[PDB]
Amino acid sequence: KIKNPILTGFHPGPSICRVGDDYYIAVSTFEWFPGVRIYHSKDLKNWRLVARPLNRLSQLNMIGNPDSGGVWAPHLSYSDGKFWLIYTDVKVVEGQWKDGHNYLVTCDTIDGAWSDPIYLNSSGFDPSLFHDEDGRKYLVNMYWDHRVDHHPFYGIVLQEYSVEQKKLVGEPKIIFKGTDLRITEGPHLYKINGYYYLLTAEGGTRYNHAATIARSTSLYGPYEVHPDNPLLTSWPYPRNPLQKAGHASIVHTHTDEWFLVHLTGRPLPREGQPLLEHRGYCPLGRETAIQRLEWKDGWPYVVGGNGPSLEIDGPSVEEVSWEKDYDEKDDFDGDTLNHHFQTLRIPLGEDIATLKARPGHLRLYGRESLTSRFTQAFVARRWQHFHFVAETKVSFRPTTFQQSAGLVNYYNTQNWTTLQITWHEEKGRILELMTCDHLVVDQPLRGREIVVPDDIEYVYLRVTVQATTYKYSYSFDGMNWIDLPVTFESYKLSDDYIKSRAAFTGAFVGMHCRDGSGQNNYADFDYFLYKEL
Amino acid sequence: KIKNPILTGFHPGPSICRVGDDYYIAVSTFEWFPGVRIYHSKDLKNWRLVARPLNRLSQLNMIGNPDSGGVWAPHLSYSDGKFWLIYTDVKVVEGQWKDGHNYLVTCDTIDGAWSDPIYLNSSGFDPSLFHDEDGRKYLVNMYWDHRVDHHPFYGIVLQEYSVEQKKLVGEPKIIFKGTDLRITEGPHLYKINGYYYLLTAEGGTRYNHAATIARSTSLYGPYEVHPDNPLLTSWPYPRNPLQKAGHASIVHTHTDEWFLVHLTGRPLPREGQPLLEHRGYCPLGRETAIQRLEWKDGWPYVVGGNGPSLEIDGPSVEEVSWEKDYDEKDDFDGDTLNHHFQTLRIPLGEDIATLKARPGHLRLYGRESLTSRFTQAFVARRWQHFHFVAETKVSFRPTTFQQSAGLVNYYNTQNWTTLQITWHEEKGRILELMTCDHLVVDQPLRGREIVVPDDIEYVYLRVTVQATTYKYSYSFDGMNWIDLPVTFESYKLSDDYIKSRAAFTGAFVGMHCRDGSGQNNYADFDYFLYKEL
Amino acid sequence: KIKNPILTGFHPGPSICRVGDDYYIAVSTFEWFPGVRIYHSKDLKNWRLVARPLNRLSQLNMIGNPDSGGVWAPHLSYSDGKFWLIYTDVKVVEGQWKDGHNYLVTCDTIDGAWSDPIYLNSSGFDPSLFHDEDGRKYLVNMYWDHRVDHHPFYGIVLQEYSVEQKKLVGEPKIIFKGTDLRITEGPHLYKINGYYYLLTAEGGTRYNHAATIARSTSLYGPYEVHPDNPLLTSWPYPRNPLQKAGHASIVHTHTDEWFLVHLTGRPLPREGQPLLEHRGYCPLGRETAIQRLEWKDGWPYVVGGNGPSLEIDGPSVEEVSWEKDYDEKDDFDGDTLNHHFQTLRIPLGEDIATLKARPGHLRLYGRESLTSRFTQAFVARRWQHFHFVAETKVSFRPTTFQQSAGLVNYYNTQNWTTLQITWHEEKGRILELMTCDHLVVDQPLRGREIVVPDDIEYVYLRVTVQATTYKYSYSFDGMNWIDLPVTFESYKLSDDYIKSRAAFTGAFVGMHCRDGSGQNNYADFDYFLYKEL
Ligand SMILES: [Ca+2]
Ligand SMILES: [Ca+2]
Ligand SMILES: [Ca+2]
Repeated sequence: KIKNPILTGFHPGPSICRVGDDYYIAVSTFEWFPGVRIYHSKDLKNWRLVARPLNRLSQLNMIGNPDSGGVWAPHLSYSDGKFWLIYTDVKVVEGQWKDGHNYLVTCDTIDGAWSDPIYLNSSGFDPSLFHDEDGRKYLVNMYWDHRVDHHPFYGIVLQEYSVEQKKLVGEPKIIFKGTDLRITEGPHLYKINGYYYLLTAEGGTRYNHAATIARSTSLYGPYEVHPDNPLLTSWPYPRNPLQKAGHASIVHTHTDEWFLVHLTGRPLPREGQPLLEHRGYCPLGRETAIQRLEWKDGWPYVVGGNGPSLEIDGPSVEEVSWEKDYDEKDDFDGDTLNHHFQTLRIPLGEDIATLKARPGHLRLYGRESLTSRFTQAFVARRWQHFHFVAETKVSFRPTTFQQSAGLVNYYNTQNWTTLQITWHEEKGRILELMTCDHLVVDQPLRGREIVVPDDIEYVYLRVTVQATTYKYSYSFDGMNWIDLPVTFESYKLSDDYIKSRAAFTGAFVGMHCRDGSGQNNYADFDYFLYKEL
Repeated sequence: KIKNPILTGFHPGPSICRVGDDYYIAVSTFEWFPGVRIYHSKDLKNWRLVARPLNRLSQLNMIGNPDSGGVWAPHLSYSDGKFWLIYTDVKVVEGQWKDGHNYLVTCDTIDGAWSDPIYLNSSGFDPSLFHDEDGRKYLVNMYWDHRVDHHPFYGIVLQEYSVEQKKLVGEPKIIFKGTDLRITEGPHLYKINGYYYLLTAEGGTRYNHAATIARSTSLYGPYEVHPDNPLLTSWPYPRNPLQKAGHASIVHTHTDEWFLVHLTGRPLPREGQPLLEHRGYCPLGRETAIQRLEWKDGWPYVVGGNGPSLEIDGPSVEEVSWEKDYDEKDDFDGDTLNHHFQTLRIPLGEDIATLKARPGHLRLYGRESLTSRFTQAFVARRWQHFHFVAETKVSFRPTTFQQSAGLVNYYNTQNWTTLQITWHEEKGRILELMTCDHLVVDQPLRGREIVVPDDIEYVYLRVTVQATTYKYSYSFDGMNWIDLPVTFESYKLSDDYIKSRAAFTGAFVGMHCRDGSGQNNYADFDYFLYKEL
Repeated sequence: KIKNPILTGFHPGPSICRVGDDYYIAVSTFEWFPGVRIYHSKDLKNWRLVARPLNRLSQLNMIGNPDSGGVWAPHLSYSDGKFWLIYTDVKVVEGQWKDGHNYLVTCDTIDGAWSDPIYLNSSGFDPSLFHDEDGRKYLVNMYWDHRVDHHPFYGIVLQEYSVEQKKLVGEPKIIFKGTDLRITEGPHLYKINGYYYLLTAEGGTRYNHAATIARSTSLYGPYEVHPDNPLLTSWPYPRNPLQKAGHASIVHTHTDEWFLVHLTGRPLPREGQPLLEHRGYCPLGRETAIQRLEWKDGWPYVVGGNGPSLEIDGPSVEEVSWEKDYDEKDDFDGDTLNHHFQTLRIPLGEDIATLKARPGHLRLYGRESLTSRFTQAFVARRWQHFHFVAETKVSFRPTTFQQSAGLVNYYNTQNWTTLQITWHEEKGRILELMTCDHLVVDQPLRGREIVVPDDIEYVYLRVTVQATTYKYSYSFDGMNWIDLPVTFESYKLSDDYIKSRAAFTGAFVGMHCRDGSGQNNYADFDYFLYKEL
């Protein structure tokens, strides 16, 4: 019935929410704007994007945010007639500190205009809101320990949230320290039968990842741990195509069934490599998957052992499928950018990105370079398949090497490749390749660049991704294409390749314009094509 | 008569400006807020702070800015009855790119309300506005080349500025590539006798720094180089107490005398070390110095070789000294903080830094860690002498290790030391030392932290700097002091120690409060003392 | 009945050999001289050193050998009335190459003058000699692939050795490529029932280490792999005190029982640390353990699951205990140094190390520094316990800072600590601490070294090791002891801490003398004590 992952490409930190017979997953968006994606389903198999809640600077201001900063795992719940969304803005992602803030916004409907944030606390990420039977509300999050002699993951902190006062009240208490896996995060609370169940993520979001669960009769513990913990992990299953299984959330359907959504990474093919030495590279980042649960002696169990199954049986409901929500060839005739497109850190106004200046075109006025955490004229969508083609057609007339426009495959400010139009003193208007690998830049077509003929209005730019490797090609007519003589490697656009380990996103493909002279020179993109192959 | 440096501690990129018999110097402030510091003098010997122009968000918004980003060398000039101030907001300081923006603001007076900014260009830093004899206006700045096979310093660009239209007009053109020293920056135009003189900086701002001068009868050149170039350098003079002499600007006095202001580094004592292996560590960063000029066959010459003299002869005017503009022991008696105090990146509002919550105290509401480029509750002043004592007295009751308050010696987010009050599970409220060295944190007193007794209202914190080393000490009563058994080295808070090369500021000393839990806990500082020794 | 590890401290690559009811284990010695240790047992429980075969330069010349080069896993067998020992001299241990040569030496008795080496091949380390029932002899070893785009572990090469001709004959052929674990290493061949069994080490000698076994009816393959492979591994057992379980060799007893000897690492205690993030630091290096086997459908199985047991049941033989073979307090009254003492790389003559010069003393004439891979006057023994005291008493009169003598805890040339006597210009003869971490040297008592009175003939030096930490102490009278106030960490002398990953030995403790001036100055050591707890 259901083949995993249900949300492919960059979809980490899934939070699942039942409202009667409708089902929602919110996922993390990190430095990508707007913040948070929410998908809806009737059958837990087919999913459509229904909301992008954090779209006002008053809710989310990420200017200058570090790569993999911003919106970490969000938490979606529904109570007292409305949806409650908890989210982070993480400012510091390397070193002894992890400075970041937790906020609450609400809405009566999933896709309405959500409130402005209520500040909660800053003590650690992965905040979650629990709505207890007695009407009381409680916030759980991880508690961060910066000290040199200590492990940073101090445990799970709980504090009561007063709806009326719009603040946490009483005193914060640590209710759980974790198991020896440590790196205890992603807390979620569930009242099931006579117990409070505390779900956590442990072992860290790489290959040691796990979901741990514990129970207590008191909300403040002590929590006894599942006798066969972890509840879920891929660590002991180095051949399982789904790796890094953890950061889960429990759903109890109206049909009286139990399911567990979680993140996972799907490494590239590794045949010929030591099984255990390095466990793989995931260009699609961390994706969302689902597992069935069954109950024994008051403990849930992942059906089919504690590793993730590639295929599961969905709940006992009618299949409800959805119509495709993007054009394979986006001609840019719409009056609002398709909802699979996102921007870096900030909203781009009409002065930077516009469908109005030239109907049928996305116009990007040139801003800062691909290494800037501030203002980039860059519109991009997720790699969502191992095998795909992406294509654009652009008119751009640069007058200086400081200006560029092109097709970009992008992980972060220091890790990307592009096929771009720029200008050269002797050759004039040119096509080139450019890579950035940990801030180190290469120009592979150095002194060998494609001269673009004066009479050519539109350059056609394409990338063809074939799992491990990909290639850029170009055309001056849309019919006759020419390969550029460089093979690129997808593993360099993956979480696992990044040396900082603040690497929580996934690969994007998009359209970029830079004008480092500040002459407000723009590029006109006639269309954007993305097609699974 | 005049002993260099004239402006001590962090004072780089000096821009001198004459208005009648009044003399102004504008210096760069980088990430420190508010932006730009302007000093006034009557004799060029004695200098007083009179303006801090960039104090509104509309003019300067630096949240998230990299360390040593922001306001690089500024340009101050006077024409048509008003002051003209050109400044940068530099966003990228590492890698192939140096993304940054150039802005103009004006004021009828030096210390009034400066206009909101007019956007100029982004083609490169070190902007300077030239006021030609015909009433036409011209902007010069360096032109940035990002390409792998290229030297970044493409030379000096020039473009006319239209006052009426509030933008640059016509086509920008390179007017000078520089000499073989390269790293051509800090361009300044002067129309003297029959020639346009172009003053630049070359060799980079380290020990190869120079001031280059060229001339032409045509504004657009080509320019011919001084026959005994450079005009000023420290490179050939390893025994000079003033290194890195470059980035100059020229003044013509009302007494028909000529002077050259420039930046300089003052290395710490390095006796018994190889003269040329490593030329030193400057914790006071780049300071401002002044050289006399003489003329020979249409070319200016620095009086006493092209190396910087430690002492010069002032201009033919009566000496005007200024009263001390701060208290050695600042009791926080005003309704405003003393103007030697700055904040990181952003203004701090009363919600973070206030003299109104506890009379005669600076209260700091705890924000993010010392490693955050966003919101730090931190108020600091420059190290301005090699030997000094600094001290503060603070009331603070932390309820968690996520909370701290202390005395901080600080270079950047990743380089600093501190004597701070925090909380410990066993020991309760404690004093500890903490250092950060390229993001790597040490706690020198780990396991032996100072227990602060419950009846102590105030803890006194002191640093005593003695050139190459410094020590922290504490007191519970203000009378009996105890040294902490750790000697710190001042070279670790110096330009030359930082391994990023983007190290353009200097050491500061100040008061910090962090609340990582987000409970809005605060510290009350009764006084802040700074005293030269 | 038998408690693991059976061979404690640095004892890797064990090769077990049965001769009647006599059992022998040979282990690797790498850069430590003489080469190879052979231990004897009657019961497989109690083990005593009986031979150090490679004691002549014709056999083993290792001057300048890199750290963790030289004698890797040896192979010991018995056939046709004599003992056969196969060994390596590995010359290159980092990079694409692993340059090293395999040699064969023989002896009629375990402890006799072994022959001079017969050169065998150079194609890869882990040589092993197999004696087929029909009286033919074949050499197995790993085949090394240096190529950029290739996994370096090509598989197992096999070739017949001609006894008469003193050389290998025929064509070499690959009989096994390995499993997906790769890093296929440590080949041993056995003829059991109708099958040849090929035992290998896979997964590398760190935490993914395994014992792999396969079978064929032909010597040359193909080999079908054990259906529940690995035969032995610690990888899935992160809580097991015995880690890195692998590099096995099989023994069939005279009692018709089956056991497996293997290497193992015991990580230091790491309570509070994430279970899986980093699996530990092993200052005792790789030790020798023993497991029991049983048979099932023509395949051997480790009794107690495929992980290693801490305690096993020994073979049904009468126990034979051995006398302690060293003095807790070695007064140096013997004619030869105790056989638990080794030297680095080369044997030392009476001109360097002598028990004869001063009666009741070991005299070491000072040679080169602790960072020298050539001539060190160094005599050391293994750390063999997590808790121990080691102690010496030394007479030394340095006349220059170039001269030192002391007590050393030593991993390799770039990683060690010492308490040592040297000379200072003002203070004179002093006691100091020195450490070396990846070639980086520190002196934690600089400016506060202990002045040794001129009337003191002997300085007493002690180290007390307590698992994760150790402390040096001293005495002038041998009754009153002063701790030096520095706490050292044992993990810095562990396999796992070393960056090069050529880290194949373990911590030693010993006596050193340097004379960097070449004046042949010496130190007289009165005793050396080593005592568990
Ligand atoms: Ca179109
Ligand atoms: Ca006061
Ligand atoms: Ca003796």
